[PDB]
Parts: sequence; structure tokens; C-alpha cells
Amino acid sequence: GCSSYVIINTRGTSEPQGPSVGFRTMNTRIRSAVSGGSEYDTVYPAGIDQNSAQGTANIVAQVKAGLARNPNTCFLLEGYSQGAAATCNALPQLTGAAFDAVKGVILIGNPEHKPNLACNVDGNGGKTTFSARGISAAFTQGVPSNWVSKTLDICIYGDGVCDVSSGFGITPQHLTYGYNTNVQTMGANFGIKALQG
Ligand code: NA
Repeated sequence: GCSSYVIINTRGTSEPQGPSVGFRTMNTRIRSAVSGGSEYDTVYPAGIDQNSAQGTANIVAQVKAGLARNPNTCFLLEGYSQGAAATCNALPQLTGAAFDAVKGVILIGNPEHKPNLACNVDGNGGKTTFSARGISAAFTQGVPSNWVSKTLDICIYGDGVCDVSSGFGITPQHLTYGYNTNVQTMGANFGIKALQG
């Protein structure tokens, strides 16, 4: 059980610099159930930059800075949209102690969504987006094999960002994760169990 943890939250699109709309509810439940938490909101020019390399670097730096403060610090990594891509890009850079410290990765509307990974669920926890390809999947690696068992990759059916077969680009579905009640429940239960286990 993690006594001290950081929720690293990497936002999307044109969300303002601050907590993403996508995780607000599940985080209230995680922080309420598991003492010792804090939130770091990844600094990067979301919807203003050419890419998210800055977001990836700040995810990696905050994991390393937290472990330096307290080597038993745990992490949950959360990414929405371009922030889910930036989170996926961080995963290969988090090795040994830094890998062991990250207890769970929650992705919503992931542009790097990859077909047939065990972490893939839809908004209702089923398989309607299980084999889906994300809009960035042809050019990126998505969730590496060694991260699948601690990842939850939620793709709402009709979200063209994580499932190119059910929508073209940013579809209204892409915008709905923060007020999807089963998304928030799945995220909260995954994060609580990751930190307590
Ligand atoms: Na769905």
C-alpha cells in the first residue's frame, strides 16, 4: 500500500493549464479513498505547441523528482488526447525504480490507441473499441508491452481520436469522458486498487 503518491495529470486539446476535465471525478474518489496524495498538472503548451515532447519530459522529471524526495513515492499517470500520447511517449523512458514506482496508467481518448491490447476497454468496460487503431497509431508505439498490465486505455466508441473506424478526427464523443459516469467509476476503481495493491 502506497502512503505517499502523486497523480500526474496530462491534459488535452485546448484545455487550459490545470487539471484536465477528463479525470476530475475519478481523482476526487482516488484522493478520498487513499491518503497521502497530491496532483501534478503536466506543464506543456496543450493545443499551442508543435508536439507534446515538453509534456513527456515533465512527466519523466516529476517521477524522478518525487522518487528523489521519497523513494517509496507511488505514481498514477493520467493522459487525455494529446496528453495520452505524451504519457505513452514517457513510458519507455521510465525504467527500473521509476517503472516500479508507477502503479497505474489511465488513458482516455488516446491518439496512440493500439489494437488488441489487454488494457483496452470502451466507456462501458467492454470490447467495442478493443481492436481499434488511434489517429496516431501508424506513427507511434503506444503502450509498450511491459506497461499493458498496469494500464487502463479507455476509448469511447465513436471517438475518432482512439478509434478511426467509428469517427473521423475529434468527434463529439472525444469530449465526453469527464461526464461519463462509468469512465469515472472504472478510473477511480483502477487507481485506488493500483495504489493500495
Ligand atoms: Na463506449
